Amino acid sequence: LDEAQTIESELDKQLRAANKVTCVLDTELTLARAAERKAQQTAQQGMKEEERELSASHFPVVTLEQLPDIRDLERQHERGIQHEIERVKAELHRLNIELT
Amino acid sequence: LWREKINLLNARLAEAQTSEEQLQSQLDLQKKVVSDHMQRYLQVDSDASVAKAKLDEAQTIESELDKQLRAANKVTCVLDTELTLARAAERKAQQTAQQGMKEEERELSASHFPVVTLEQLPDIRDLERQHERGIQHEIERVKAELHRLNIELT
Repeated sequence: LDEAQTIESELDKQLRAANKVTCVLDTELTLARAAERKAQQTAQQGMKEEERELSASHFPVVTLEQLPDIRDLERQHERGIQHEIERVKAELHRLNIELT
Repeated sequence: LWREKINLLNARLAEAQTSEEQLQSQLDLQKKVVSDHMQRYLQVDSDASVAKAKLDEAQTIESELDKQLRAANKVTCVLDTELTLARAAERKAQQTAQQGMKEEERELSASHFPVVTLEQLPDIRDLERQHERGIQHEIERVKAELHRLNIELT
């Protein structure tokens, strides 16, 4: 019985190590699931296939390791599209000026 | 902000670890008490009857304490994970904060950039790049104006 109690202590220590692993991964997976459902909701807006391939152009393909970077990559690509939009606007108004 | 978070999580983690260690100490003492009351039950209103009663009570308390320890383990790990994230970010924050600045440059940057709360502390890393976007656009615009004035100079 004493030996069984010692083995119980050993098994308890092993179970506690497993518990630490489980809880760390639990925190990580809770955050991951929250963020994934957030992104899915933002993606539920839906794209036509034409729109999907149109967006596939000029947009970056970003991996999991760069997951923090895709957030600001969205906004930096938005800034680039802003540059292009406002530049063609700058040319377009001058085109209208010359048209008149 | 990382140092603040780190200190808070340090205190919380330390107290949780102390409580968990006390739980483990009680569990092991229950095991020792089981062994001792078993020996008393062997070698001694008699002492043996009291030893038997205390042995059963100690086993029940052992189960209670084991389950309490199992439950208490998780919170310590959550606190430790948060603290690890805070420390990992704090090292880079310290490194990037000390790069070098005049107090005048500190006034310049502080008066332009937001003060940050803890929830905005994760947001500060993304806010750096975001603010850099607009600052870059302004840099290029003022650069174009500078080139125009250079043409005027010529």
